[PDB]
Amino acid sequence: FPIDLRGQTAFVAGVADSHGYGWAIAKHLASAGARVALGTWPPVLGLFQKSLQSGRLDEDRKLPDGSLIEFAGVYPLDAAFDKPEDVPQDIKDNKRYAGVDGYTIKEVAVKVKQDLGNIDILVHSLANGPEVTKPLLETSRKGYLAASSNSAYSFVSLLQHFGPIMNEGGSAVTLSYLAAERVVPGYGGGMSSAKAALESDTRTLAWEAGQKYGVRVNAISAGPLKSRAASAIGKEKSFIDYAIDYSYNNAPLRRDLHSDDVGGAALFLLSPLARAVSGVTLYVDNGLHAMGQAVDSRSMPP
Amino acid sequence: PIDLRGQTAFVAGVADSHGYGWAIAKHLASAGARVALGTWPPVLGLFQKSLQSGRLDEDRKLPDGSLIEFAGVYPLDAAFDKPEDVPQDIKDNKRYAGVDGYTIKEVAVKVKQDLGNIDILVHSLANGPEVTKPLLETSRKGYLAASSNSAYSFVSLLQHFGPIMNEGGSAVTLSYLAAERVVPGYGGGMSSAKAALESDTRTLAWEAGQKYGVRVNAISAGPLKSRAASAIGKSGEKSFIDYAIDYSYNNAPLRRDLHSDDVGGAALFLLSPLARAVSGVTLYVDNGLHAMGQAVDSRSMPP
Amino acid sequence: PIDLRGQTAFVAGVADSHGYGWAIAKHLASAGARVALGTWPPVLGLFQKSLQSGRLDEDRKLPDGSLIEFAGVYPLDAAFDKPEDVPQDIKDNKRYAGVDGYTIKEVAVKVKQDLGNIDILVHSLANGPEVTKPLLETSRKGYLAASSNSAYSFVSLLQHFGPIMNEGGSAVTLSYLAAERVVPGYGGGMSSAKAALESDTRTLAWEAGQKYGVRVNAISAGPLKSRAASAIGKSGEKSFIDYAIDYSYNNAPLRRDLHSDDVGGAALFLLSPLARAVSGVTLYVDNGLHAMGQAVDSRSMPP
Amino acid sequence: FPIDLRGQTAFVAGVADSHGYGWAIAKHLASAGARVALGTWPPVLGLFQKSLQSGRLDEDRKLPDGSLIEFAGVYPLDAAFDKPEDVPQDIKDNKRYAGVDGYTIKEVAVKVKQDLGNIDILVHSLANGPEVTKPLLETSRKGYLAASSNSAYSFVSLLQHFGPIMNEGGSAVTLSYLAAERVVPGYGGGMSSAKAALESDTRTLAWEAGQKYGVRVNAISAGPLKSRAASAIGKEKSFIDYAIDYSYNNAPLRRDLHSDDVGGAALFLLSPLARAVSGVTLYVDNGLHAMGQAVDSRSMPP
Ligand SMILES: NC(=O)c1ccc[n+]([C@@H]2O[C@H](COP(=O)([O-])OP(=O)(O)OC[C@H]3O[C@@H](n4cnc5c(N)ncnc54)[C@H](O)[C@@H]3O)[C@@H](O)[C@H]2O)c1
Ligand SMILES: NC(=O)c1ccc[n+]([C@@H]2O[C@H](COP(=O)([O-])OP(=O)(O)OC[C@H]3O[C@@H](n4cnc5c(N)ncnc54)[C@H](O)[C@@H]3O)[C@@H](O)[C@H]2O)c1
Ligand SMILES: NC(=O)c1ccc[n+]([C@@H]2O[C@H](COP(=O)([O-])OP(=O)(O)OC[C@H]3O[C@@H](n4cnc5c(N)ncnc54)[C@H](O)[C@@H]3O)[C@@H](O)[C@H]2O)c1
Ligand SMILES: NC(=O)c1ccc[n+]([C@@H]2O[C@H](COP(=O)([O-])OP(=O)(O)OC[C@H]3O[C@@H](n4cnc5c(N)ncnc54)[C@H](O)[C@@H]3O)[C@@H](O)[C@H]2O)c1
Ligand SMILES: Oc1cc(Cl)ccc1Oc1ccc(Cl)cc1Cl
Ligand SMILES: Oc1cc(Cl)ccc1Oc1ccc(Cl)cc1Cl
Ligand SMILES: Oc1cc(Cl)ccc1Oc1ccc(Cl)cc1Cl
Ligand SMILES: Oc1cc(Cl)ccc1Oc1ccc(Cl)cc1Cl
Repeated sequence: FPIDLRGQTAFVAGVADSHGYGWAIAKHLASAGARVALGTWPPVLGLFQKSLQSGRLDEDRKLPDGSLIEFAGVYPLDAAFDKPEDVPQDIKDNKRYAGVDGYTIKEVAVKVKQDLGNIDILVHSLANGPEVTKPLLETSRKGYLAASSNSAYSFVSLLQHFGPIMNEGGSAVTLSYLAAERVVPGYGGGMSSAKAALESDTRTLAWEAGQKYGVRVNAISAGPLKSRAASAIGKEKSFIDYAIDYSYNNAPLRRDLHSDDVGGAALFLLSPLARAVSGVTLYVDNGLHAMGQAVDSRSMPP
Repeated sequence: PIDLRGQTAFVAGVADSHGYGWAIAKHLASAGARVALGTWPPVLGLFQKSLQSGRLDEDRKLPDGSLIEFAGVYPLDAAFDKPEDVPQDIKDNKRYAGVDGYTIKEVAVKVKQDLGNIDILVHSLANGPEVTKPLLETSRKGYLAASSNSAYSFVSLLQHFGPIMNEGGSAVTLSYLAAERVVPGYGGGMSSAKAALESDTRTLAWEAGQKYGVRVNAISAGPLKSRAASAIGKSGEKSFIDYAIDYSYNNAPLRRDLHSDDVGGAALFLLSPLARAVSGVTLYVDNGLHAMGQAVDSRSMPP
Repeated sequence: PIDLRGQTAFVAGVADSHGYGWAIAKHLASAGARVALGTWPPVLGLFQKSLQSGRLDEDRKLPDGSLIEFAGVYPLDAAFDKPEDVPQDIKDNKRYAGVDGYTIKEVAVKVKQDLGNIDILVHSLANGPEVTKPLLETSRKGYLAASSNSAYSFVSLLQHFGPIMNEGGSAVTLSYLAAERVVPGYGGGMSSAKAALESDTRTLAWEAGQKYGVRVNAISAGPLKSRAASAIGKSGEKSFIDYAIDYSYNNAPLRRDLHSDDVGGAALFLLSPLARAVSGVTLYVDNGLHAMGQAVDSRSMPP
Repeated sequence: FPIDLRGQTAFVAGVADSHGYGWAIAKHLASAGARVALGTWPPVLGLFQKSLQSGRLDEDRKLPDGSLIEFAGVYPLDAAFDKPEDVPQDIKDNKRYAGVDGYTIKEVAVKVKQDLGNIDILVHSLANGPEVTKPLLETSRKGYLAASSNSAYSFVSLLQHFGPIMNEGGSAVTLSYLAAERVVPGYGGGMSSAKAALESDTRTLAWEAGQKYGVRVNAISAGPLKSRAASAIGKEKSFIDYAIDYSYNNAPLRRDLHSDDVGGAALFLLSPLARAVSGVTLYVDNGLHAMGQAVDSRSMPP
């Protein structure tokens, strides 16, 4: 009864597997009585579906009481496209999309409205920076704009198409990284840039969507977590691995950051306990954000 | 769900049912915490009687239909750390007659004695004698008092409770936006002392996080007509706070009445295992007012 | 005093005498810089004629009674990096007839050719086709355009000028408050793209600071009725910008008319050896509006 | 002519020697045509006076053109006291104060008004944390309150007593440190705390003083500099020495931070070039503020 989402329905954009923050959020949302629908990137939908029906993810679905998480729908969704006229021929051609239709944001909204009705909870757990491993001086207009398009406009588009089907008192969460506010070497490709805009837009949307639909809009700035999208930067030992160590050694709380930690925080920002909370960037990072200085620097002593 | 059974909390700065302290206490209990309270001695008697009568039973009802009961109500003056710090005027002050052992060190001891190690600590108190005065008209004695009562109190409170706090425990305090941007009428260096409070939340989140594995956070709240807010500007007319609430209602993303429960629940989260990777933050619980860079109802502006 | 003799600057985004770009140029020159300009090709002709006629000579007078002369006025489209990026419609666009070599790579080359390594770089341009539209009514094509023209342009500009910039050189860009807090009517994802711009200032201050020992800063400006600001909301009536200026005048610490010189001089500092330990900052040049947490002239509120 | 302060008069609180930021600010202000008066802590006034008349500081006074800096007055000033009734008997007793009167903020304001007239420029370059080397968990009410009183209220009091004698369009600068916003280990004793309040009050004063006198109010957050007050923390190799290294190795600009660097920045914030600038915290720190991560951490590689 302190968090109780029975009755409510949630849509979680960006779940391809059990290793990202999206999975964890969906897991907790569901754990609280909500109906949870996923939006899944089409090229990877096939393998995800397999994973689920094979019983290969039955461990990662175990809710505290042994029950397994049901998903009330798993929708093809490419949040780089707002509507049909936007999808290139080479994508409709592309083998990997071959099989499913109705995967633009406008179309997924429409599918969800009539399959499930109005929703309560909207989760944006997805980014894509083609040139993430390039520093800004080496990132191209096209790679920068793609990172913006995939990782920030995607959120605005989602709100634009889901807010009309969202109940008054609904809530929406997205996910940033500290790079948005402060320099993080290695996080390139205009991703820092895009996250900064994701944060700005979390504020503007909180306003526009607060007034138009009474729907809250918040962000979590989250610490490093070895998701599959995170392992692919530098694709040996790599961006995320060093990120995890740096935070272990320098954060106020010395502990492993678990995907569920963001899961819990998301649950709060999407629950009635947060009815007065909007426009916020909430740090879920063991407190790393609060430091002005490394405590494991070579430039002092151990 | 979130489950605080087995856990004990001390909420400091509870004298009535109208405070953010009350609402927080009411939410820790409804999640199954044991809740002991801290109450400024001058008003302890009138508070004890309010509970004991039954006047607060409306305000005491939890979701399950039962009634919050407290596990001890401690006299507490957060302006004092030790009994040597209490001056003669207060020892022999008529408002403080009957009450004993209310300095921070002593309360922390009796709380250890009577209850054992706590898990949760709330700092929900403030006081600045010259709050009505702008900063250009505020004195060293009163500004320093504002810092003493509203900022340092949180430092001492952590210092003296930290040791009796379980690994993975939480402390949270309460600020107002004025700490980051100017809110007129929020005077007496309360603005100053809330910025200090926020800074200390970060610094202590480090210190207490490294030493005790305790989390430390701050909720920056929006306007609420609590007893203390009513006292600001006091005549008997539409006060500082009335205008704050009106302004927020008219300029916040969410057009809404902020209720003490709204913070109750925001805090509940912060003091719960759901927040175990959250520390050192300033969580705006203000209907989104903080995010605005411009009032919408300005007279420069059309409706 | 501060002395820019021997130094050369390229100020990008100058088509009239009403812009913040103009005022900055006018201040670099009055400190004895050589100032070459960047001008969007569609308006280059009308700009060249304005200077050449003598219509701007009022706007051209420096403190010493003389007249700013420019060391070359380059056609520049910051939406394009290379001549392969320019599409056929623009190649054969009537507004672009006569002008050649205006992509960022090419301008940086001719600037190297004609003048050598520069010391100072100003980014004073923005464009977002759907600026009148709130974000909930903004398109991917237009939001992306806003980022392309107003944010990435600064990245490319540094990328392509960095190499021809002297150790200890400066670049500065221009933002608006909306990047941090909501300013209604500032739409089309201009808000979004200014936040990106500010973030990149920090990231590039690192990157360019480590590689070139170049500084990189951002002035967050207050409202000014420049040509581009007048175009926002355009009917023929009291516009978005008129209300911005009124609001600021009524709610800023300093009750004052913000003039383009106010930024001219703030920037001058940032691009001068006085600022050699300053990099990655967002300097509010806004009569102190940014510091406020509440409008004073709200209709919730009494005069 | 780009900065030209001839005619104007400045008062610089907190100059005891040629090694602090106060000296540098005063040096540049004077360098620009201003009359510059100093407020100097009484216990150290004697030695300072000596230093100046002995010709021992004639190097540090050399302005670019070889001319030497004149000071239009050097006032006893203990900014822990607002007015005569506030000074304890043991301080009036104290040998070190024995010799000079009129050293409270109210009295120095009054002395300056009639010796020099109305002023234009006010500089607050002073702090004192009795327990700076103690972390916050170990700092006492008294030490915390003293750090607040010395380093933050001091500024409010100065504005309170100088603003009445300040010309419209005047300007005022104080000096913070990054500890105010983000955790810096070693900077204890409630100094972080006080600086946070110094920043808050720079904003509130910009408002109160903007409206009441048309006087601007700004802060510089400055990087580490081996002033004499800075050498006394840890009083061997110590807080400031490590601070200087950490910033050398981790800041966007890899260069020595010189007292003049803050001097220049101060000059700007106190000049007509800043007439639209108020309420600001201006970072003069080689860009250290902008980083979210050390680049010399043990937790990666070199
Ligand atoms: N893992 C971390 O350390 C970390 C830290 C901070 C923030 N984040 C953020 O959290 C979010 C999820 O990241 P994660 O680590 O859980 O990654 P993840 O491995 O869950 O996958 C990212 C997801 O986005 C999807 N995606 C990419 N392009 C898409 C498109 N065009 N349309 C629809 N979906 C697309 C993929 O299906 C994938 O599920 C990301 O936005 C990221 O910015 C992650
Ligand atoms: N009410 C609001 O609008 C609002 C907004 C933002 C922040 N806050 C903050 O929340 C906290 C709770 O206050 P509130 O608004 O709920 O009203 P309240 O009436 O509950 O708060 C005042 C309480 O603090 C206690 N107290 C005051 N001075 C004390 C002292 N010297 N020693 C010990 N206890 C003392 C009193 O007993 C009283 O119970 C305050 O710290 C305040 O800064 C309140
Ligand atoms: N005027 C204000 O109130 C205000 C406030 C805050 C920030 N700013 C910023 O300051 C900068 C200068 O603009 P301004 O207000 O001085 O007016 P302006 O009319 O001088 O700015 C527009 C200029 O940028 C150029 N430009 C526009 N799109 C371009 C493109 N795609 N490629 C190359 N050049 C292009 C134009 O030639 C034009 O000269 C802008 O970046 C803006 O974001 C202005
Ligand atoms: N040096 C640094 O690295 C550094 C970094 C950031 C900020 N600062 C700040 O700059 C300011 C000056 O510091 P600095 O390094 O130049 O120190 P400094 O060596 O110049 O001396 C501090 C000054 O404050 C004075 N003082 C102390 N208590 C006083 C009192 N009660 N009344 C009047 N004066 C008093 C002393 O006379 C001394 O001149 C300080 O406020 C400090 O917070 C210094
Ligand atoms: O934003 C992130 C930050 C971190 Cl530390 C780790 C992973 C993140 O997520 C991504 C990073 C790059 C790409 Cl291409 C895609 C994704 Cl989902
Ligand atoms: O901090 C606050 C902010 C607001 Cl808007 C309203 C009340 C607040 O709380 C206080 C303000 C002044 C005093 Cl003397 C005591 C308290 Cl508890
Ligand atoms: O950024 C700005 C902020 C303000 Cl208040 C006023 C003008 C601004 O500048 C622009 C805004 C929109 C477009 Cl299309 C182009 C430009 Cl140059
Ligand atoms: O604030 C400061 C920050 C830094 Cl890095 C260095 C020196 C500073 O200045 C002081 C620090 C402590 C005390 Cl007791 C007095 C002063 Cl003037």
